[PDB]
Amino acid sequence: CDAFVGTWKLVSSENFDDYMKEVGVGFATRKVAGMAKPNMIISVNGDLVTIRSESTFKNTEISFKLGVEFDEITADDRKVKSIITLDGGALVQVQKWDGKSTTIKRKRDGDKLVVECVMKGVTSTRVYERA
Amino acid sequence: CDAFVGTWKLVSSENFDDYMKEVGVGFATRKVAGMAKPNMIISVNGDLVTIRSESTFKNTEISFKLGVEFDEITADDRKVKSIITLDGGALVQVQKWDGKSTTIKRKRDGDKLVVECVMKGVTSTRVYERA
Ligand SMILES: CCCCC/C=C\C/C=C\CCCCCCCC(=O)O
Ligand SMILES: CCCCC/C=C\C/C=C\CCCCCCCC(=O)O
Repeated sequence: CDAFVGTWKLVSSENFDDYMKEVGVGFATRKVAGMAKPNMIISVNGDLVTIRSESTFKNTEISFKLGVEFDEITADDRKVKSIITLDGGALVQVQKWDGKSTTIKRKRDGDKLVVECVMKGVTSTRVYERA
Repeated sequence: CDAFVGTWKLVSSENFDDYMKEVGVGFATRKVAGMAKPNMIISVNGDLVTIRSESTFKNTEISFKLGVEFDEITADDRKVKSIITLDGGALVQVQKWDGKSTTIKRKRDGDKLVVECVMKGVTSTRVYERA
């Protein structure tokens, strides 16, 4: 888990407006969210992992234990059930709500944190680097 | 093991001339070795790890499997028996020769590869970063 610890700044985004659309995100929300360029701050305190996201759009924060399901209000205000695991060296988050799901894979790849989000066939990719 | 993969350049050295002395390294060898500023290249091919070190002083290379003892000729021409493990998230190498030993711990710490070498109480520290 310590490989993910640090402050990370957005470096690139691809197909994100398409992903948010499949999730159900509204037009005006999709617009300011794409313009954000947020900083992802990941920390660990004992067995508790915290993933914070900061921008002018929104500031969210989840705190969780690996493999323990938790309630989460997403940045676009969906109420979901979330489970995060360590799986092939990546942090894999599955979010479930209203019979649907999406998967948010966070992995290391050289000096980059690579976040890929999938929702029944629509994939977006966001690369972060160390701020 | 993929956290260690890449090219790494020397960034800092501390107490290295003292460590080499306790190991048994000669004067003239100690002098050019301290001036080197080498690049450490770590790669993996299946279950085989390769750690290469390149400089004007010397170019060495070890290839090994985790937890399997192997013969190694060091940069200063000691013939040793070496075992490398993954232990607390660090690559830990123990080198044995002539009833002696030294330990070479390689660990990640933010964006740095931190190599610490110990020989009965004399410790040196070398920090590398991604070239
Ligand atoms: C770090 C938060 C990025 C800003 C998110 C802004 C709006 C998000 C709204 C709906 C989609 C949810 C985001 C899911 C992917 C995590 C963000 C990332 O893949 O990086
Ligand atoms: C990467 C090789 C560095 C150059 C080494 C030059 C001379 C070494 C001679 C005797 C001491 C052996 C080095 C043991 C520590 C590994 C090097 C490092 O801690 O970084």
